[PDB]
Amino acid sequence: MDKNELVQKAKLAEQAERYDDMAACMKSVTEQGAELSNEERNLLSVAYKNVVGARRSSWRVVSSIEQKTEKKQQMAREYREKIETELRDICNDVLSLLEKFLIPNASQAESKVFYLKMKGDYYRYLAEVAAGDDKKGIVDQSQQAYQEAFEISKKEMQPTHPIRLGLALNFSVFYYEILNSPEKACSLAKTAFDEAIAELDEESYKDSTLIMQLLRDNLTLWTS
Amino acid sequence: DKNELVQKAKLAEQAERYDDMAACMKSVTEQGAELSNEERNLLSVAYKNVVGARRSSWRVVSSIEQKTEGAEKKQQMAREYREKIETELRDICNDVLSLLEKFLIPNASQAESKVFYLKMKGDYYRYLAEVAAGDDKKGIVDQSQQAYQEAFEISKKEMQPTHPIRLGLALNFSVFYYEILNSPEKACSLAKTAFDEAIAELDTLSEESKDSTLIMQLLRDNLTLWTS
Repeated sequence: MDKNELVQKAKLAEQAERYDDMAACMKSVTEQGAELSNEERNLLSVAYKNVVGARRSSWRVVSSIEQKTEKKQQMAREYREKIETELRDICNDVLSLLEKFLIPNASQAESKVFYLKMKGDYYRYLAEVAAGDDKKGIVDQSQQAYQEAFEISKKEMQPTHPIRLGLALNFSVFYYEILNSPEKACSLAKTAFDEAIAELDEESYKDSTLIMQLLRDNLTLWTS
Repeated sequence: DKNELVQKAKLAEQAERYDDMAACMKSVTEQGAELSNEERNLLSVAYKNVVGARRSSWRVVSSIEQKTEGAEKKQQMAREYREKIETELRDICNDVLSLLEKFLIPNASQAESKVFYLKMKGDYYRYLAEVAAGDDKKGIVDQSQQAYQEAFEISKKEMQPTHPIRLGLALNFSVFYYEILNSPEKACSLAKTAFDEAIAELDTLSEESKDSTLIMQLLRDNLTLWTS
């Protein structure tokens, strides 16, 4: 199967809302070893976001039910654990694609930042589901991926770039939800918003302004 | 225990993991005891979502296949993906249909249950008809129609016109006539008379069962849609 066939299949899969299929297609495309285009990496990103997202959403419902409770608790525990291993296997899939192919072949700063954010995101999803000794090590890998991406984005992208903004958003969420550092989360979110607002005049600014809206909503929610 | 499987099913439902939910309720059904009303609805909801994901996907890919004139390679791809999805959908329908034949219908000890399961048999043959190849289609359509018809006979004799399962059967059977049999006049008459019969006996509507009035509204929405 050549790359272009796989990418068209991935697009079919997307429209069918069959994201496992979509992920498998873009996994195999990535494994060919050629640097992905903007379109291709966005398809890889959307595919796995939906694949992991389903498990994350399920995990939240079941872990909550486990808290709100008997023999029902052991069942809810075991089901959470089943969902967790699915979730970990997906995260590790993505993370090894990032290490073996995506990050090394990333020829541009934009790309490097995109993939490092992605590395931060997927370690963060592991962090959500980690406990015991492992968690501190998982959280630090997330934070280092984000931090490197954060530095590169500050140096080489404008404040209104959607990838720079998107990074600010996710990194702020990392601080609030994983590190429980509300003040760092807010200051990071506020400066990203403010620096973007100050930028006068964005070429295709629909995505950028959407993230700005999400940044401010987070600020409103976190400030009571 | 049956009870543990049912609690797992409910947990799967909460997680929106419907394949798990379906697997649980399948094995409960396979224990051979008549399902409670709660268990019946869990099975139905489970498979509705399992089969529905494929139906929805099938409709998207089928639409793309027909809307692409130029690219013969893109059509061939869409076709092969349609067929992949079809075999998934057929296996689901066949599992449900075998559960209905082996366990659910023969053990149905009330008219309410038998109509429900017969309607369900009609629905899943209908879903097979949606995706059926020209040759096998006529036979699959007849199995769908016979299931619905028997369900329709029993509901007419045993159930009140305002009963949600009677109304629901009228809705689906009218949809069968319109979409599978291309018989809009039959579809409309079936829908109109079920609506009118419900309206005539509004006094015999029990306090528990909105459901009835929601389905009546759906019936009349189809009438006005199909009349235009």
